[PDB]
Amino acid sequence: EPRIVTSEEVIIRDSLLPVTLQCNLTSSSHTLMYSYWTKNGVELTATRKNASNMEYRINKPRAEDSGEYHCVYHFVSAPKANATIEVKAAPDITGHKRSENKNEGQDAMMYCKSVGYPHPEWMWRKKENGVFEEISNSSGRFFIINKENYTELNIVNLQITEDPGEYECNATNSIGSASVSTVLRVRV
Ligand SMILES: *[C@@H]1O[C@H](CO)[C@@H](O)[C@H](O)[C@H]1NC(C)=O
Ligand SMILES: *[C@@H]1O[C@H](CO)[C@@H](O)[C@H](O)[C@H]1NC(C)=O
Repeated sequence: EPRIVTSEEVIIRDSLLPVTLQCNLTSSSHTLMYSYWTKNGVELTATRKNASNMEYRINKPRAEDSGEYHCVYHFVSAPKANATIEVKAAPDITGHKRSENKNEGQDAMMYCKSVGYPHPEWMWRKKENGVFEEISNSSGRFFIINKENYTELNIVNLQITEDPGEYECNATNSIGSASVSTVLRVRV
C-alpha cells in the first residue's frame, strides 16, 4: 500500500506568480513504472516521469488553470496510486450574448458560460436605475436553466413595456464572482 504526500490546496488570486503543485511518494513495496499529472480527469502533456517526487508548475495561473489535479503513480506489477490537489480560482465568464433583438410575443434566450473551479452558482439580474436587481417571475414568463458551467435565461411572450433592458448573469463561487450583461431590445 503506497503512500503519497501532497502540497496544500491552492487558491489562485492573480496571474503574476507561478504556483507549484507537489506530490511525494514516501513509501512503496513496488518499483515505479511511471508517474504523471492529470487535470480534471485528463492527463497533462509531458508529465510522465519516473520520479517519486513530482512537481507541476502553473505559469501565469488563471481561472482556466483551476480544477482538481491528480498525481498518478503507475507501478510495475501493482495497481496505480494517486493523490489529489485542488486548485481553486474565481469564475471567469467566457461566453455570452452582447445583445438580443426579438419581437413582441417571441421568446428571448440569453446565456453565459464560465470556466473556473469550484463550479459557480448562477444568478440573473436586471439593471434598473444603475443597480442590478433580482428578476421577478410574478408573470411566470421567466425560465432559468442552471448547470455547472452554464446558465440560460429564457423570457417567453416578450412584452415591450416590461422586458427590454440590461440583463446580467453573475457567477459566484467561494473564491469570487464574475458578471457580464446582455442588452435585450424588443420590437414590433
Ligand atoms: C517533496 O520532497 C522534497 C524533498 O526532496 C521537498 O522539497 C518537498 O517539501 C516535498 N513535498 C511535500 C508536499 O511534502
Ligand atoms: C417562473 O414561474 C413558472 C410557473 O411557476 C415556472 O415554470 C418557472 O420555473 C419560474 N421560473 C423560475 C426562474 O423560477
